[PDB]
Amino acid sequence: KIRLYQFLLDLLRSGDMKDSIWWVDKDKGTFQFSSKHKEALAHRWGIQKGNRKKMTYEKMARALRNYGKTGEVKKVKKKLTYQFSGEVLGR
DNA sequence: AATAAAAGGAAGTGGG
DNA sequence: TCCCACTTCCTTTTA
Repeated sequence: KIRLYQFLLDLLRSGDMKDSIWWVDKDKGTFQFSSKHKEALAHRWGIQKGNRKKMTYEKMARALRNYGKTGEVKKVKKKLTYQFSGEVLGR
């Protein structure tokens, strides 16, 4: 199945959930979730994965934090903002 | 208090 | 066996 970072990058490219997620500086790979509309995006991630429970933004971001050590996605010190690595953006 | 973002340890599930 | 790539649950901290 698709990886979470790929699911998010694909959404940013397609623009299908523009009210839930957007680029801040696409050249840097920084992106931000909507405070009010992020749960709809989390729900879609869980359904795409076929998970047993409803996905929440909280559980999705728990998974996002695990990328910090390996580098695919890092938290930025701005509200609801993260950053893809150069490798993820190229690949 | 009410709300919310950010955090991570620990254990469970998937598909190798 | 035992890691992958999360998922789920619970509790804490800060604003």
